[PDB]
Amino acid sequence: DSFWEVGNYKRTVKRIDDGHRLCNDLMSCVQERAKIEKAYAQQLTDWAKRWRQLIEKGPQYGSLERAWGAMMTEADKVSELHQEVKNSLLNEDLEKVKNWQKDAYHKQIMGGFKETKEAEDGFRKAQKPWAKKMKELEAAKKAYHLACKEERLAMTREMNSKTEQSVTPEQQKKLVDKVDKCRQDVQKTQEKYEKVLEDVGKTTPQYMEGMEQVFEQCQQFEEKRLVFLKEVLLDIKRHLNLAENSSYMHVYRELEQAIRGADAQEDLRWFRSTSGPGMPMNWPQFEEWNP
Amino acid sequence: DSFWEVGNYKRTVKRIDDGHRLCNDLMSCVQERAKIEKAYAQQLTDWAKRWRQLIEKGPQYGSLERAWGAMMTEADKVSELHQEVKNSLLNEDLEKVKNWQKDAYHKQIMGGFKETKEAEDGFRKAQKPWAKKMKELEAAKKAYHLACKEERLAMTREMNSKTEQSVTPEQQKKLVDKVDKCRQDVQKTQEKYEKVLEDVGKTTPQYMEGMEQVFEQCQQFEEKRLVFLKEVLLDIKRHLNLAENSSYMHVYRELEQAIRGADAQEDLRWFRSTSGPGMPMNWPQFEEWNP
Repeated sequence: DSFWEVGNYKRTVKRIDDGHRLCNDLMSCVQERAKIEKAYAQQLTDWAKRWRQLIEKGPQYGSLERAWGAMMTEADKVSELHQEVKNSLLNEDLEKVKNWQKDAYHKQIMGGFKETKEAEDGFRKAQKPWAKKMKELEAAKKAYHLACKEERLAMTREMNSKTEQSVTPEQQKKLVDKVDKCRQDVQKTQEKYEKVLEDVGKTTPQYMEGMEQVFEQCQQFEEKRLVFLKEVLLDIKRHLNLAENSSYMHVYRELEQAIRGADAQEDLRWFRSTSGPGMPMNWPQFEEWNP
Repeated sequence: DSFWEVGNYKRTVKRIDDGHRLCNDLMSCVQERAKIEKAYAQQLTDWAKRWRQLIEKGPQYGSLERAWGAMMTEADKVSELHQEVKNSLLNEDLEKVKNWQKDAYHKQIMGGFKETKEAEDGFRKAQKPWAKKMKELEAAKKAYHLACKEERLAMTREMNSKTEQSVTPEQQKKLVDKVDKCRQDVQKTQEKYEKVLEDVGKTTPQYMEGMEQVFEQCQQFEEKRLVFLKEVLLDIKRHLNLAENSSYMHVYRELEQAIRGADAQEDLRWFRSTSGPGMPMNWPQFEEWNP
């Protein structure tokens, strides 16, 4: 069941096709993230844009309003970073895979891919001599095994020529003298087995070094993918990471900074002076008749 | 239109009610985030759990499979941190506001809140004397302004007693001698204006220092909210921040580390030895007749 069997080079071709196939799988992967990433962004914009109105239409006044309104914009700034992740994840990352797939592989309108077909042919052609000789070997194997079986079990009928009687050769026509040619039939057939056996062994190197050729070419092509794939996964990581740009870490410094900007005393004192006992007042005193 | 008017202390009571009202507003805010936060978590679990199958059911083999499978778990670890944010945001943060609201304010089955009603009464009672005296002042204002108007325009009809004729007082009954009592009507009425005017000015301090009492008590209560609110917003920030636990930063170190664990050479060499030219093989040689 090895690579060195009559036909099992197919998996190295299934690979090349699967090569182009993964490229597809991955692009879909980065896609289905972008959607999920963008899904958070839009809802952080929902909750931000929405609770900005609610807070900025009473009844929270003064500082602690701004302290609370700091949250609205943190959601916005974060929602921005995920929107960047998305715009990075699709416009840069995916269009690399898409572009490499296009450049590495080449479509054949009649057929799968030139890179799958060509490699497949090379293997097949190097296995052309072995293909035929393994068929000859098997015919020669049967030819000798079946012609041989006879001699062994058909001299059990030759020995019978002495059991009952069969004295004169009148009754022993080829009762015994079938095993003359039958044995030579076994021996002349064994020679073609041995002969085709040798031819196999002599041309094994040619079958081997020829299959290694097409295979080593498949490793070049496979490597060149794995190389590229390692890289793009690494690129996707950078892009997925919001700890890379301090811009993330900056946001939650502003939130705390703004939230410390609270000063309940000032808020209290404002409401006194604008809406309470601080408010000036025209104390009644005197009015005259005019007009 | 000041705090020192007949009735405009209402805004300091509208405040206290709005106090309990914000507590509600905020709890809803942290709620509608938790949902939105949890929304990302669940989809990062979707994309993670889902693309794990897809990758771990061919055709990606060897290292770069694990490199790619690193992403599935990063989504999981991140999705975990948002689930913590949520479980933190509701079980700890919201149940603080909910609990403080319950403890600070007290329901009055017949009425709004004891803290709104009581404060309202105190203001109203300190404005009981001013309320009445401002009504007396206004009656006294009209009483004098209307009784006065007469004398001025009704001595224009007294001067007429000399224009045409009206010699004997037979025709000048109270043609001229209405302005005798009419003037004294103006002067006796002006006295009650001046008298109620003084009473106002003397008891203004009592109206002032009495309203400041109930107001300074409203500032205590308001402050005690703003104090608590500043704190909880700060607590929500800590909880919203994934840059606080390195656990976030750790995840994207593991992803890069695992993704560098890729080694295309090993993957290539594996596929050779397990599925290619490396595979051992029983090269044809000889078979004998048995059975």
